[PDB]
Order: sequence, then structure tokens, then C-alpha cells
Amino acid sequence: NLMEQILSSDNLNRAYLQVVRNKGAEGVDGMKYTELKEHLAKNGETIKGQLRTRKYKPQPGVPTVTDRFIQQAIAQVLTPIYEEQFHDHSYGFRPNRCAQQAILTALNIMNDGNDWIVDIDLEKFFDTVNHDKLMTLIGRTIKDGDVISIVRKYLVSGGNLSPLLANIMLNELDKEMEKRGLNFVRYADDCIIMVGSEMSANRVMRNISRFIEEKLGLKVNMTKSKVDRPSGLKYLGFGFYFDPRAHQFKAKPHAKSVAKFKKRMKELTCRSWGVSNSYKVEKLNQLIRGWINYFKIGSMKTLCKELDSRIRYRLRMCIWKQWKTPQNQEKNLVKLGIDRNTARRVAYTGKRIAYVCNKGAVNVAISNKRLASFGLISMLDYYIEKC
RNA sequence: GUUUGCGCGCCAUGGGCGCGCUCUAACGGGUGUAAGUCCCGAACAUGCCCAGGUAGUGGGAAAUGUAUAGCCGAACAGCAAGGGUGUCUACUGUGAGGUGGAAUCUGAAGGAAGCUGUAAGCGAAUCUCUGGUCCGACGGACAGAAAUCGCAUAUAAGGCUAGGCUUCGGUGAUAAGCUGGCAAAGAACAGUGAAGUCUAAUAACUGAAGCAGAGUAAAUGCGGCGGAUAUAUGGAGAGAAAGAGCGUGCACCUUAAGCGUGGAGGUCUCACAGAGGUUAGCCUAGUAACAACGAACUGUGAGAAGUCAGCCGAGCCCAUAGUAGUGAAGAAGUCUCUGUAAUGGGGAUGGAGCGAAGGGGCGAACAAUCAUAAUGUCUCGUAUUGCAGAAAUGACAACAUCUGCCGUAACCAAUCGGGUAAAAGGUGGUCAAAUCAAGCGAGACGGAAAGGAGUUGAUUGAACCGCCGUAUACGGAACCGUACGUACGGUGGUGUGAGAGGUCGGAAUUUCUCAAUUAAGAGAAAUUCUUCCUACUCGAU
DNA sequence: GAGAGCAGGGGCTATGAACCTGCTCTCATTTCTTTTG
Ligand SMILES: [Mg+2]
Ligand SMILES: [Mg+2]
Ligand SMILES: [Mg+2]
Ligand SMILES: [Mg+2]
Ligand SMILES: [Mg+2]
Ligand SMILES: [Mg+2]
Ligand SMILES: [Mg+2]
Ligand SMILES: [Mg+2]
Ligand SMILES: [Mg+2]
Ligand SMILES: [Mg+2]
Ligand SMILES: [Mg+2]
Ligand SMILES: [Mg+2]
Ligand SMILES: [Mg+2]
Ligand SMILES: [Mg+2]
Ligand SMILES: [Mg+2]
Ligand SMILES: [Mg+2]
Ligand SMILES: [Mg+2]
Ligand SMILES: [Mg+2]
Ligand SMILES: [Mg+2]
Ligand SMILES: [Mg+2]
Ligand SMILES: [Mg+2]
Ligand SMILES: [Mg+2]
Ligand SMILES: [Mg+2]
Ligand SMILES: [Mg+2]
Ligand SMILES: [Mg+2]
Ligand SMILES: [Mg+2]
Ligand SMILES: [Mg+2]
Ligand SMILES: [N+]
Ligand SMILES: [N+]
Repeated sequence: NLMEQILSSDNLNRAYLQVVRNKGAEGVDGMKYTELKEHLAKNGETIKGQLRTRKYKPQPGVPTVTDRFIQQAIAQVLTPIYEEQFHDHSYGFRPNRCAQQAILTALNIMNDGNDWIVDIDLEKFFDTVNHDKLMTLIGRTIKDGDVISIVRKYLVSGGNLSPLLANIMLNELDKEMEKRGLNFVRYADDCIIMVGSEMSANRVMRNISRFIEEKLGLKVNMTKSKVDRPSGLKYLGFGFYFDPRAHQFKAKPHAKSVAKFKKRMKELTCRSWGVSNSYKVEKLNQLIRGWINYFKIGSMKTLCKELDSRIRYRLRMCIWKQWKTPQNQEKNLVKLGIDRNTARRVAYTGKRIAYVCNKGAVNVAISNKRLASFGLISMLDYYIEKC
């Protein structure tokens, strides 16, 4: 019956729509995602019969569009009921779940008083699992042998099937967390487990590693998995800290995520980048919206204002280098309100770009108000608006 | 399409090789056959230091100037022949046009071999040693090339900017260079500063190594080797060594804005004829040119402005033109020494030739594209086999798993000693399974289906970035530039900007027609995209 | 304006780094050219 639910016209159309919304690469067949509608209209009976009589290929990284499409169909039918059996503190590749929820729940549990963190990471996941125990776990849940044959055929050969099957594999780890009596959140093969004591956390860590290497079959990494205080814990891009009052543990953008944002911002504000500065401002704005929307549940106000000053400095260097020329620099400085003596003095200091864009007449002519009216969004103001 | 940028000729105020005349170290001495060379003797004025941040006097150590004949002339100021304008005014031509004034810009990095006065800088054979800088292409530094070696270099080597931490801590002056947060180069100013050399005197009153970070790039950095170095490159030691100015000779050699002179091809104007249109009369264009409207085209003569930008282009065609110009002070040809990566340079004969300019066509060659008997396998059996689950009975008291401590200072955060599967404990018993057995696979082992392991031609190469060698000139030695400076030779790299006009060609959309007044079928008017052309207007070099 | 420091808090991973407040403090520039992306 579950292959009849896979091979039902609504599900096939939704898998097609999700594939053409993804707009992924073609694969080994080379077929376009725009070609998928024609090939469905000309092989609907062929695809459905080749799947129902178990003769289908899983042709083998990017999957082929027909392979990714059938993977989508099985994933849309198997993300429910598996989602019904899942735990509450699992947040990765699930509907209505994200990293923000994980950080909120981790903060609430640490604020209960579970200071010591057990970091457990699963290493090289779909390589490490054997297919038979995974697929008899799926068989414990799914009773239709056609689904078992097609899913195993996809495993012996990313797309939405793979994180679902991974979350099925790690739901046993979550189940034994609930059985053991432990507080945790898990996104997707990265889980932090929160207990109260160092002896407790070491014992929990070794018991978990023994469980995963024995019962689950996966092998955990000795390098990435560790025990740590929340000051030393990163999780889904978030660092952590303790507020000086004891009321809250509070989320912090980790230094790696801050460095990622700074790298993308320094790319988007290159001086020699030949696009117009309105385009750089627009791309910078979109990057700022994405990063602030990810980290608005963290505490980064000093970081936001320092990054604002950095962005404005780099944009002033961009504008000054686009003027390029001492008469052009003097003309625009006089236009923006600098007197001609200071404007000529600064404009014939056009080389030393960083120095003159740091201070003085360039800071007055290219002001924060004028950059705001130019189109630049402050990190601080958008951050205060978001939370 | 970047003031100018073409051919040919002339001319040094440019450079060589000679001849002369004069001058050469503040002012004097010496030393000496011989002094511009080597040595010796003052003052004044700055630089620096006697400091506490200054002045003002007293003092003093190195350094510089007055103060070598002389050179040069700022990114210094002024003058300035000329050039441009779609600005304005006059005159003259029938017109294309021309000439003269004002106004404004310009007078440039390549010949008025522009002119005048500076600031600053420089300023003497040769040898030896040494510092710094530059070069050994281009190319993120491969490939290709005639074109250094090794290493490293974009989740950014490296340099630089502002702080922090840990250790330490007084001689200074000359002085090329280095750096000032980076595309590259210069000039300016500031801070430093290599190599050595020189000094380490006097007296007072009134900053270094490192260390991790942060920020900042149109990318080269370090070391070796070889070479260059008159911005008269910083110095040290030798050196009785040359340097400068003026004049004058050489069938001396060269030069893009100087002087003279040529401008085809296209474009435009006028006058005659023919061809036309319209009312013997008048016109022949315009829309940038092609195209299309239009009667507006064709000859002949007379004139006017005017050329002159490498990118695949040897060579041939048109016309100035076999003309200007060069050639007998000796051409072409031939022979012979040779050089480069390539372009060349001598000689000896020979006796006359050689031979331009702008713009269009055609085009060899080159580059890019375009065309011309197993395994395995489908379906059978054979023995197995991977991973679920349930359970007749045995073996035993240990197996997991979750909660973080002990004492002491009269009172604990290894705050004080010890430990971290440390106390005290909870929680669930722990496996071994005879038997039975799911679904999906995996290999074997055989038996039959099948199945098999260049030529030639066409299109395109629109434009652009350069680098390198020689010659020849400049800004500003080098480096960067002057259209890749230009000319001639070599080499890589990028790829077809916008508007407007045409093609209104090909394909799509709206509406008609055919099909049958049926189609996501075909044709047509319009529209859009698109192939292609046009410096016509910009933009880029 | 961009960039620093200080304190100035408290609690815990306690003689450190986290954050969010302030003060409080500096740095002010070649009055010139040239050439390609
Ligand atoms: Mg004398
Ligand atoms: Mg005497
Ligand atoms: Mg000149
Ligand atoms: Mg000149
Ligand atoms: Mg003078
Ligand atoms: Mg002088
Ligand atoms: Mg000198
Ligand atoms: Mg070179
Ligand atoms: Mg290079
Ligand atoms: Mg760096
Ligand atoms: Mg000197
Ligand atoms: Mg530079
Ligand atoms: Mg200089
Ligand atoms: Mg030499
Ligand atoms: Mg000197
Ligand atoms: Mg010339
Ligand atoms: Mg004429
Ligand atoms: Mg001309
Ligand atoms: Mg030409
Ligand atoms: Mg061309
Ligand atoms: Mg060509
Ligand atoms: Mg021309
Ligand atoms: Mg062709
Ligand atoms: Mg010079
Ligand atoms: Mg040079
Ligand atoms: Mg050059
Ligand atoms: Mg140039
Ligand atoms: N020109
Ligand atoms: N060029």
C-alpha cells in the first residue's frame, strides 16, 4: 500500500515540483529538470511499472533527476509517520524545525542547571552504517516489501530520502537518551547532551560511545566528540557564554560563524570589484538579513555595531576607489559638503585609501546618514528590530 | 575613434673625432722637474649637542654653506611662434570655401631643434672592496616563446597600520635607499635608514627584540647566480690622474611639433551638355553613408576642404606614378666574409637603375570552429547464506545505567590538603537460547535464452591589452610612461560596448489568409529578439 | 565617524573570558602628475 502511496499522482507531482524548485544538477543521465515533465508524460506507466515490479535502476556526487525525483517521492511519503514516532528535541531536516529551536532548548536546559555538555558526533555516517541493520529497522517500521526493495536499492547505489533515513537511524540514539534519563538536543548526527557533573558527563560519554559502537553500529570520532563547559561548546554555529547575572545562559555567535560572515562581507565590499556600489550595498544587505535572521536569538549587539563600523569603512574605501581620481575625489568631496581647502588636501591624499577613509573629511562627507540613505542597512538597527 | 602623428627633401642649436685659446679648489702657502690632482693655516653663518618643552646669551664633537673652473634647470614662475572651437564679429568668393580680428582653451612626453630668470641638484682618469636600487620579458608568474635558477603564493604568501603581552633597557653625525595600511610609477613631505667612515666634545644661566592576535590588497615575495648603475647611486682605500668653457674643421653621423614640397582614392561645389520631374521657364537634392522614398541620374571641364591608428595579412590590383625623390661621390644583378631568435652589416666586380605618400579591393599562409571466441546479461534449479522477532530450558550473582565527593580551618569554588568509573547510592536483573521464523538481498554451483570485446571545402579572426630586440626621440637616470612613443623585426593574452540608421534579411508574439473562415501546421501587415553593416554620435585605448 | 582602551558590573568554568553599559580618548590627511585593469 505504501508504494501505492508513493505512486499516486499527487505525490509524483509534488516530487516533480520540489525537484524543479530545487533546480539541482542533472546527473549521469544529463536530463534537464525542465525535461522531467516531458519524460513523466512519456514514461509515467514505464516508471510506475518498473518500480512496482522491482526492476528499476537506481542508476549511479549528484543523483540523476529521475533518481532524485523518486527519492523525493519516497521521502514525501515517509517523512510522515516516521515524524510521528520522532522525539521532541530533534530539529534537523524536519518540517517546522531549525537550529534556532535547538539553541533555545539547549539554553533552557542549561538554565535548568545542566552545565556539563556531552559532545557526541557521528563520523562518516552513511559510509559507516551497514545496510542490513538499517534496513531491518526500516522493516520494523515499514511492512510493504516493495518499499524495502526500492529503499535498499537506493542505499546500495543530498536528496530528501537520505536525511530522513539518517534520522531514522539516530532515533534509536534519541530513544535511549529518553530511556537513560538524559537531557539533550540533536540536530542531525550532531548532538549535545546536558548533564550536571563532570564524573556524570564522562560516564555518560563512554556509555554512549559503547552504545553506538555496539548497538547502533556507527563509530564515533575521538577528536570531534568531547566533554566541555558551555563556554567551550559550539553548536549549529552558536557559541555560548554565561551572563554576569545567574538568570541566563545566553547564546553567542561563535567565532567561526563571525569569521564566515566577515569573509563574505569582505568579498562583497571589494574595492576593485567593478560593479556599482549600489549593487555591493544590495548584496551586503541580503547577506546582513540572512546572518541577522540566523543569529537574532543570540546576543551580538557590540558585535553588530563593530561589524557595522567595519562595513561602513569598507564601503567608504569602495566609494573612494571608485572615484579613483584626485579631481573626481575633490569634486565629490566639495559636492558632499567639504570646503575646497580640505577637499583638495584630502583628494591629493587619494592614495593612502585606508588612512583617509578611516578619518576626517571622508567620514564627514560619506556619513552614516548618507550611507543609510544610499541603501545600506545597519546591523544594529535590524538586530534591535528583529528581537 | 585618442592636439599632432604620411611620403620625399633641407637644416644642428644634438652627438662623435680632430685642432687651437682660456680657466680649474675662499684667500694664501707649501710638497715638489712638474699641482687642476697631494698636504697645511682662519673667520662668519647654519646643523647637532650642553636636555628636561621653548627662546636669549655663553659654550662646544663630527656635518654643510660663503668657497672650483663650471654644468643643469623643478611635478617652478613668466613670456611665447603656432594649433583648436559647434563662441561672436567683419570682409571676400556664384558656391564648396578662404582671409582678418576679438573671446576662450591650448602651446604637448617625441625639432619655434621655443625664449628668460630661478629654487634645488651636480661637478675630475683608472683600479680595488662594499651597500642600496634596477634588469634577466609577457604570463597568479603555466603553456607558447629567443627570452634567469630554486622555493612559496589567493579559506590571500608578503608588506603596512593601530594597539596588547613577556623579557630587556643612552653616543651621535654623514648618507643612497626603505616605508607612509598596498593596481602600478614618479615628484613632494614625514619617519627611518644599509655599508662603512667620522666623532664620541662641552657648562651653564635665564627605545629594542620577540610573541600571539585585529585591520588593510587589481600579487608578487624571499634566497642564489649573472648583468646594469653619470638621479654625475651611498661610501672606504689607492691613485702627480684629468675636468670645463669658447671658437674652429671633418664629400663626419643623426633628428616626429622646425623649413620646403607633394598629395591619389573617396567627399563636396559650380558651369555645360544629355536624361528626367513640374509649370519657351525652374530644379537634380535631401533623410550621416548603405537601404528605402523620391524626377533627382550620367558624362566633360573648372575648382574646394583634406588625409596619414600594430593586432591573420606575405603578395597582387586601382590612381598620384614609373611621377616626385634618390643614383654615376655610383643603382639593380652576381660573387664572397660573416651576425642574430628575427630584422642585418661589410667587401670585390657591374655599369646603369632603383623608386614613394593616404584610401579602397583581392588575398597565400596561420589560428578557431563546422562539414566532407569470455566477463557481463533474461529465466530456471542446487546447496547455502546477511540482518528482524518470538521462546522450552540452563548458568549464576554480577551485569548495565543514572545521580560528582571526603575531611579540615568552628568554617570552603583543588578558595585549603587528596581524588574525579572518589562517597553515598538509586533504577532496571544479566546473559546463554533448543525450537520457530519475517521481509529484502548477496554471492557461488550447474542447465537451457541470447548477445559480443586524413584530404578537401565553407564560416570566422570586429576591436583591444601589452611586452621584448635594434634604430631613433622625449618626460624623469632606473622604474613607469610618450598610440605597444615611432619604424622594422619576434612573441603571448581578451573576445564582438551602448545609441541611432539600414539589413527592415532569419526566427518568435498579436491580428488576418491558406489549410477546411480547425491545430503548439504554413504564408502576410505590425512588434520584439536576433545575423550582419555603418566613427554617424558617444564610451574604452 | 572608526577605532581603541579603560572601568564596571555581577556569577562561575571563580587570580579568566563572556556580555551590556557608560566614560573617555585619539585621529585628522600631499591644496601634484602619469599609465593599465
Ligand atoms: Mg686660482
Ligand atoms: Mg713661502
Ligand atoms: Mg614640449
Ligand atoms: Mg619638445
Ligand atoms: Mg641658479
Ligand atoms: Mg643653488
Ligand atoms: Mg648625486
Ligand atoms: Mg621587462
Ligand atoms: Mg608578471
Ligand atoms: Mg597578510
Ligand atoms: Mg648626498
Ligand atoms: Mg604604487
Ligand atoms: Mg627625488
Ligand atoms: Mg658593471
Ligand atoms: Mg654625491
Ligand atoms: Mg613620424
Ligand atoms: Mg586645394
Ligand atoms: Mg592632420
Ligand atoms: Mg594609417
Ligand atoms: Mg583586425
Ligand atoms: Mg588583421
Ligand atoms: Mg583612415
Ligand atoms: Mg570566412
Ligand atoms: Mg635627468
Ligand atoms: Mg626606461
Ligand atoms: Mg613598459
Ligand atoms: Mg598607454
Ligand atoms: N590623432
Ligand atoms: N596598444
